[PDB]
Formats: sequence, C-alpha cells, structure tokens
Amino acid sequence: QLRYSVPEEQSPGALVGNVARALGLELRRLGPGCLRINHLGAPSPRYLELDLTNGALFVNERIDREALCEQRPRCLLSLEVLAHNPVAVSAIEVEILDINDNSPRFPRPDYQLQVSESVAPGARFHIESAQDPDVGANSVQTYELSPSEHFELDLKPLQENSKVLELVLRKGLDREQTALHYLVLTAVDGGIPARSGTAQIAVRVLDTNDNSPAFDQSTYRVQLREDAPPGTLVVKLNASDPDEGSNGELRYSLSSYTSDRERQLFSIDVTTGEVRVSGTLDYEESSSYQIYVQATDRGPVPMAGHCKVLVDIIDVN
Ligand SMILES: *[C@@H]1O[C@H](CO)[C@@H](O)[C@H](O)[C@H]1NC(C)=O
Ligand SMILES: *[C@H]1O[C@H](CO)[C@@H](O)[C@H](O)[C@@H]1O
Ligand SMILES: *[C@H]1O[C@H](CO)[C@@H](O)[C@H](O)[C@@H]1O
Ligand SMILES: [Ca+2]
Ligand SMILES: [Ca+2]
Ligand SMILES: [Ca+2]
Ligand SMILES: [Ca+2]
Ligand SMILES: [Ca+2]
Ligand SMILES: [Ca+2]
Repeated sequence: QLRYSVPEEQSPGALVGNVARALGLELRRLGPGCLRINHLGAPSPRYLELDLTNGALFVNERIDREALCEQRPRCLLSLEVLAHNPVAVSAIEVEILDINDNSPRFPRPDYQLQVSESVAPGARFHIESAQDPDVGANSVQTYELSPSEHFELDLKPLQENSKVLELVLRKGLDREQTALHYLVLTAVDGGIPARSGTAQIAVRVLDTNDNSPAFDQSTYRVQLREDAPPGTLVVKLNASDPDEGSNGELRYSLSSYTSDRERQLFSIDVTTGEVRVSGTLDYEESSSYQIYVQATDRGPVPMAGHCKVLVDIIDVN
C-alpha cells in the first residue's frame, strides 16, 4: 500500500504527505468526499483531511495514540482515496508514531512496608511496578531507589516489555538504631529527555527481643554497718533495656544461687531494684556477703542480665 508515518499530537495543518503525486492522481479526479478514514475496520473521525487544491494530506484533528491504540505496539489508520474519471480506489496506511508525552505513574504515592528486625539479609519484598501509557522506549525502562545502606533494588526483564521489580534487604535492620526508613522509589522511561514518576516507601522496623538487660556495672561494692536497721538501703541498682515496650521492661530479682540465709538477711525490690536490709546483721556471723542480682525482660522469650553485689559488713563496738 501507500504508507506514511505521523507522530501523534501534532497541531492541525501539519503535512503528512503528497497523496496526489504518490498515487499519480490528477487533482480533477479528486473531489469532495473522496477521503474515507477507518480504524480497526470501523469508520473514524477526520483525524486527517485531504486538500483538493494541492493534493496534500495533512493533520486535521488532534491525534492521541494513547486513546486510539492504548498499549498496542502498532497504531495504524486505514485510508481510502476515491478518484473518478475513471473510478479508482487507492488504499493508504498512516502509522501514528508514539511520542513521550506521558510520565511513569505509580498507583499510589505512599507505600508502607513492615519488616521485622530479626529478618535476615537477602530477604525480598514485593513492590508494585509503575505504569506508563506510552509504548516501546517511551514506557517504563528503569527504576532507581533512594540511597540506603539496607535496601537495594533488583530489576529483571520478564516478558517483551515488562520487568520484575524486587526490594532486597542487603544489611540487617536494627530498630534501636532506626525504627523507620524513608525510601523514595523512582521510575524512569527511555524517552529523551527521560520522564520520571516517584512513590514514597516507609519501611517500619518491628521490635524483636534481641537485647538483654544490662547493669551499669558488673560488680558493686558496699560498706554496711552491722547495726544497720532493717529496711536500710544497701544499694540502688540500675538496669536498662533498649528494646520496645514489654521487651524492654525489667523486673529485678535475687539469683537462685543465693543462699537461704542471705534471702532472709537481704531483699530486693522487683520494680526499682533497691537492695535493702531484711534481717539483723552480725559481723561475728558473717564478715561479708555475696548477693547475685539479675534483671529480666517481660518479652516472649525473657532475657536476663546479671551483676554481683559485694557487701562489706563493718564491725560495731
Ligand atoms: C542509679 O541512678 C540514680 C539516678 O540517677 C543514681 O542516683 C544512682 O547513683 C544510680 N545507681 C548507681 C549504682 O549508679
Ligand atoms: C525524571 O526525574 C528523575 C529525578 O527526579 C531522573 O532521575 C530521571 O532520569 C527523570 O529525568
Ligand atoms: C516523588 O518525588 C517526585 C520528585 O520529588 C515528585 O514529583 C512526586 O510527586 C513524588 O513525590
Ligand atoms: Ca498522547
Ligand atoms: Ca505517547
Ligand atoms: Ca513515557
Ligand atoms: Ca537490635
Ligand atoms: Ca529490639
Ligand atoms: Ca530486651
């Protein structure tokens, strides 16, 4: 047939071709109503018009390839040119070229991802692909991710013109270090200049009980007078747990390894961690005491920290 290529979205009056010269048709053989226009085997609006004065085919209306052909790779208008004296029918095909007049667009602007802190590196997360109503090179080609030490993208060709996008955990997460990672995902087409679309991804690091309680010091040394009354404050122990909520909540207790006698002599407060004197003290009975104290989590798997209190009884009278 006769074939022309017209880029979409040209303003009316743009020249397509010289039809009369191409088909060897004298202008006298052309008249009103001599141009028929078809799309997909059905008649269509006057996207094109033929000038009877110079035999030129030109753009008569806005031609939007996206509306016409959507995602189909080829966009073709079928024309019939009708001549008389003698009667002749010439078929013309007009290809509508795609331009990069659309940007890549994600279905949503904001995405939220929940990842447990225990999740090990090399884990992979589904992320939704962007869409670009253009075709070929003008459609989505590459993705890039905002700078992150923890996450990277994997982009793989899948079919003819679509790709698989995967979010990959490259480095371990630590909620105590950072609880929320802000990521921007950018989709880019292959048009020149390239057009972009972005989506925000918020990565929330869920807490695991991966920290055990810890005292400021391993060992405490205290001098206690033997005549110290019961309820006397021996020492205030401070333990801390950086985990979240129940996982960082501590209860103080004396270790089971402590002797029965010491439990009678000494007591510790479960919440505050104040070690106090319970029973009367005798330097003759004992020169020293060794109290083992532990602090425990309220997490699903309770975690513990330990320290030793060394009590020096001071002789009186
Ligand atoms: C525990 O913390 C309190 C509050 O700052 C402080 O007064 C006390 O000395 C601390 N105890 C120890 C053993 O450091
Ligand atoms: C759209 O914009 C992004 C940055 O926002 C570019 O990286 C891309 O190449 C396109 O120009
Ligand atoms: C992602 O970022 C681009 C460029 O900052 C915005 O234009 C877009 O709307 C989204 O916020
Ligand atoms: Ca268009
Ligand atoms: Ca287009
Ligand atoms: Ca595009
Ligand atoms: Ca941690
Ligand atoms: Ca934790
Ligand atoms: Ca903990």
